[PDB]
Amino acid sequence: LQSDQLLEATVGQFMIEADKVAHVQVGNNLEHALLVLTKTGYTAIPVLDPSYRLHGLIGTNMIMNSIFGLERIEFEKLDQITVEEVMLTDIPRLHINDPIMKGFGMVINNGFVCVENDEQVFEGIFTRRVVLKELNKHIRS
Amino acid sequence: LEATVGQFMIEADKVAHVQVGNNLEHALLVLTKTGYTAIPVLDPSYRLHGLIGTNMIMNSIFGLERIEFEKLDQITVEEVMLTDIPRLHINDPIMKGFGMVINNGFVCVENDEQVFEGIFTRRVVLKELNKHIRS
Ligand SMILES: Nc1ncnc2c1ncn2[C@@H]1O[C@@H]2COP(=O)(O)O[C@H]3[C@@H](O)[C@H](n4cnc5c(N)ncnc54)O[C@@H]3COP(=O)(O)O[C@H]2[C@H]1O
Ligand SMILES: Nc1ncnc2c1ncn2[C@@H]1O[C@@H]2COP(=O)(O)O[C@H]3[C@@H](O)[C@H](n4cnc5c(N)ncnc54)O[C@@H]3COP(=O)(O)O[C@H]2[C@H]1O
Ligand SMILES: [Ca+2]
Ligand SMILES: [Cl-]
Repeated sequence: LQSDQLLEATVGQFMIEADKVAHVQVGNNLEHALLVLTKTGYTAIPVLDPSYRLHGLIGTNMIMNSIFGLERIEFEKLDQITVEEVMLTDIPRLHINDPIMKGFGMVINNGFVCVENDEQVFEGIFTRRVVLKELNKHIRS
Repeated sequence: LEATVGQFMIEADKVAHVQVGNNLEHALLVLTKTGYTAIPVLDPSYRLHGLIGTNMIMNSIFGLERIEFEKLDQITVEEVMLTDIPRLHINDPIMKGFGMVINNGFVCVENDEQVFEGIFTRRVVLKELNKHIRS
């Protein structure tokens, strides 16, 4: 894309596709979510329902806050609590056809924003890195 | 583009941090309570030694058979922290910091004496970029 086209593009053209996005499900326990976060190295990831609709975000700091006990880390709670009981549900959302400038504005306060289609099926994520890489390339010109 | 990193950075007195010698249980508590996913590690002379984050700490105790949470207070931050990190000076042009936050959520700023001065964050960059293109 040329500079005069970039600001005319859509969020979907620059999102990380869902098949490359690490995620978990509302009904998984915190142990599984902590495993996925730790093994993928991401600090927060999408939470989907069984029909692939976005319901929230789950991150390592959220999980640790739920098991940090008075005197010890209550690791047994990882198997006893589900991610939907701990996940953040007030998250921003983008549509695949949203103008890219909307996404540029939404990553000011968010490291990534989830993207969905007309039927609320999860389509991928719109990340700061992709924005910064692209804007750098074009500013430099 | 005529601006400097020091003009837009988050000043050090606003920055959450831990110190060399603190253990990982303390660092993990600070990360969890402040909500930040990675923060600087300083020494008593306020010099920057590295960055510590929640993912690093988890990976240091996540075993094949169990998560060894009970070892957190036996490991120091310097045994786990990331040390191969970019650095900026307060007088660096903003476009230099812009390039460094492509691969880093934040980049530490220090003076010519190696004293920590603040952090240059993606949010500050994105705020300014949004202003320039929206004009
Ligand atoms: N494996 C890796 N290789 C190279 N660089 C890496 C990396 N993991 C993290 N980074 C760098 O660290 C930044 C922050 O990652 P974090 O996990 O806190 O925060 C991430 C994470 O919460 C989420 N994310 C990114 N890619 C993801 C994926 N494939 N699946 C699930 N979540 C993802 O979006 C946030 C922003 O990601 P963004 O790429 O803008 O920014 C990333 C990236 O620049
Ligand atoms: N209390 C809060 N209030 C409002 N928004 C919040 C927030 N905590 C996090 N965020 C939002 O989440 C983004 C990523 O935070 P994270 O902790 O993964 O990654 C952060 C954290 O690693 C570090 N950081 C930012 N501010 C810090 C501070 N005052 N002290 C220590 N580290 C800081 O710099 C990274 C990039 O931060 P940036 O501000 O660009 O981007 C932040 C910010 O937009
Ligand atoms: Ca909201
Ligand atoms: Cl970030």
